[PDB]
Amino acid sequence: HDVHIEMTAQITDIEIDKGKIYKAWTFNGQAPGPLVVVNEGDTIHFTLKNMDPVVPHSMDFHAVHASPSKDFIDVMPNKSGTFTYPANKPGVFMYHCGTKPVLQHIANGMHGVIIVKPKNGYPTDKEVDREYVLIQNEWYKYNDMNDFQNGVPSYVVFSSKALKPGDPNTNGDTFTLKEKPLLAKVGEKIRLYINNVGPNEVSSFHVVGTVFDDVYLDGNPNNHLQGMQTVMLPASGGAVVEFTVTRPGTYPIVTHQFNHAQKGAVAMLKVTE
Amino acid sequence: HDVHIEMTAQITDIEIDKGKIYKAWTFNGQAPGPLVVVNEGDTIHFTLKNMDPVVPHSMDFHAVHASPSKDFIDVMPNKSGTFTYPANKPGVFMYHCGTKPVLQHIANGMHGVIIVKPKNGYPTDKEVDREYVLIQNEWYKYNDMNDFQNGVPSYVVFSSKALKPGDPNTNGDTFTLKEKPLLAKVGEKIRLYINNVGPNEVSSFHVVGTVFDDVYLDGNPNNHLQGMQTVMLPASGGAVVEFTVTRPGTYPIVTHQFNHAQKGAVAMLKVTE
Amino acid sequence: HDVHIEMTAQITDIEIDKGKIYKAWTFNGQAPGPLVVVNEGDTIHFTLKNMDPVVPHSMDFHAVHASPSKDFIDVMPNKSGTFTYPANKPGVFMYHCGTKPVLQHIANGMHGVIIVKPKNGYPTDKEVDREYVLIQNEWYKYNDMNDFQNGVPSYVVFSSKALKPGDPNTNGDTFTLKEKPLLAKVGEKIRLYINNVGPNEVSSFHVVGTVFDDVYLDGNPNNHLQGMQTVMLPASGGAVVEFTVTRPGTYPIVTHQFNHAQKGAVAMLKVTE
Ligand SMILES: [Cu+2]
Ligand SMILES: [Cu+2]
Ligand SMILES: [Cu+2]
Ligand SMILES: [Cu+2]
Ligand SMILES: [Cu+2]
Ligand SMILES: [Cu+2]
Repeated sequence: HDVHIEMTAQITDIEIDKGKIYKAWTFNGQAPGPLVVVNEGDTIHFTLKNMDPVVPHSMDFHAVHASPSKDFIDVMPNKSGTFTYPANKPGVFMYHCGTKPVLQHIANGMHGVIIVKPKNGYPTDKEVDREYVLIQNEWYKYNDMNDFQNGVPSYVVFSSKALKPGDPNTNGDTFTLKEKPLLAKVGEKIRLYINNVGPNEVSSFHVVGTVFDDVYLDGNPNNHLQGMQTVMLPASGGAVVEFTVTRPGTYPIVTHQFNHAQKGAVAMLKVTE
Repeated sequence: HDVHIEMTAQITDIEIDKGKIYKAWTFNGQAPGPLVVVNEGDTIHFTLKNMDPVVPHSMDFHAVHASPSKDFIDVMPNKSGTFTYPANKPGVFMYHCGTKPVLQHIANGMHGVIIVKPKNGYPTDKEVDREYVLIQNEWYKYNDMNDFQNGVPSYVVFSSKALKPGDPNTNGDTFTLKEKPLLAKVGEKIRLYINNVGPNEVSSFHVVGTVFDDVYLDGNPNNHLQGMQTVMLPASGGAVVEFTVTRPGTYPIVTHQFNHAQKGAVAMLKVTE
Repeated sequence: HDVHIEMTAQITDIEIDKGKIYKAWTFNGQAPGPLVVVNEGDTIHFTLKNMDPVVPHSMDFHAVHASPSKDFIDVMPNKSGTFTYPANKPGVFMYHCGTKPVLQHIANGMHGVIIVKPKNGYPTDKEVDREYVLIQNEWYKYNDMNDFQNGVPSYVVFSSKALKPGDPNTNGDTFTLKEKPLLAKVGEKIRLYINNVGPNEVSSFHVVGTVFDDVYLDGNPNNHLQGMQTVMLPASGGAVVEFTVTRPGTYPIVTHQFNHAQKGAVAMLKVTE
């Protein structure tokens, strides 16, 4: 129940659209950052190693109870910081750099998801056959604060982060989850752990060709909805969603705010017999 | 049991604002399209007859479980296509054309609502005196993909679709439901089946002069809220909302995102003794 | 109980950003307006005295059942009007000027919150140690209808309104709740009564360093969520949110739509031993 987690902050080139490279600010060389998974009640001992020689970075986990001005503080270039705090609430939480201006650090790529598994799981656990994590984020004009604050996103994208060995692990880009769809089998109930990290947009989350059997808002098992076509996610908003795929084919996964879908936010689930 | 539905795709001029005609892409000569009502558990046998001589069109019902790559496929100009799928979930679901670019087809007018009536209705059925269906959509600069992707809506609008003969059946425009308000009587509980089809905006749905006694998110009877002033609808989001009108007068119906209201999204409800 | 409330409509200079003065349209010389607090079941006898010499004004309370065309009607310059209506529903409700164009009156500053206390309070009343009221609003280019309808907000801001002597009572501005943080003590469970009055944006409401233990949507005790990281508020949407601060320090309060936080929407909560 004491968990020890280490990440680096670094600058990494990410191909966010075909032929379009963004010099992203990242945790562990991915944007969004690596998945973190803990159990409800765990105490996290988190170390951030700042490998950006130019600017400070920090870590804010939405899962934890912490003092932001003591526990989410900036770690200087080529220094490390270690912070300890509990994850007392089950669900699907955003994490991100909390260095001012926070919009600048998030928009440049410093966001991710931490999942906190509920003590007694979900009441539909037994029904689920397969699970994946999906994250939505936006990309803007490169490190352009005016665009971050006042412009529309250049791209809106999905990525998937591995829950277990063999799961895809991808970055937020307009194509990878079209070219290499997530995989499932006919008749399966799929669970997706989803978070919209923004920075700026809300998400109207919809899987084409199915209906969500069960939805747990922010992944807290108490927040139970049934039979939703589309799940409204605020910026930083999470959910656990579950649905059945009844026939073979490819099922798009979108935000239904179609300007964002048009700008990259469509992932594919390939369902085979 | 088995329901057979035939609709056409065609181009239809729609006066979306006073003296402003939009050459809309439509189902059945209306934008949004005609209301479709079925019962929970029905199998739908849907035929789309494409009467557009230039562009393919298709049909995605949010109500159904289907293989999108087999059952939501394009129907070529001057052809028909028939697809069969179940509607196993109660609620107020969006439908729309699913032809790429989907944003273009939705924005041009190819959207609508299908209601799936719950097996046992709603726990508040006995309390309801009167019902209407309202849909919110946006209009952009005519068939302008840059405007669709990056621009603000030119108009945001409500329409009503007839559940009963002599309910109003209108298109998405800025003026019809102001000039010809919906009708009700003092003391009645009113139910609205509502959906925000977008394409791009979320909706903050509010009836002036009342509070929603009961709300069922996406029209599923299990998703029950009470005493809401305003209902957040994602793009494609639906609800069943119920409220009492206590006094004679005219009650505006709005999205409380007032930029949208100002750009046309105000309908009126005239309540008389 | 019969409650008698009076406010004046007037023009008031407000420093919405450091060194930036907005000639606001206001209730009682504040924007947002003064807090109103009543009990569920109260009959409100409200008088508006319009001291604007040129423009009519009005009052629409989301809390009440009323005829908008009789009870929310315009009051002419230098005149008064008195209107009587019940507040039958518990929660945190927006109020605002209902004079056309409503977008202009809201955007210029004529918005506020009325709290309706539930007849039997909230099931978590016993756990709550301290309470505050926070309101989110936007500001645009001064009285510029094109910007109101089509532009991004220039500032997005929080204000606090007083429940008791010593509670901050502030205007919507970019700085006051940063310079003068809300106060709390380590270990306290804090209740916030919150409303996003818009006019145009939704809000992704989040307290940094904590998780909401309980959330009551629109402040109705029945609309109960648990363990939310972030609360989605439509334009005009309210909530009662409760959270624990476990450690000393300063905790930012944000909308997590970070373009808006960047443009002013960050308040501070300073937690001491
Ligand atoms: Cu950073
Ligand atoms: Cu955050
Ligand atoms: Cu089409
Ligand atoms: Cu759809
Ligand atoms: Cu006014
Ligand atoms: Cu209002």
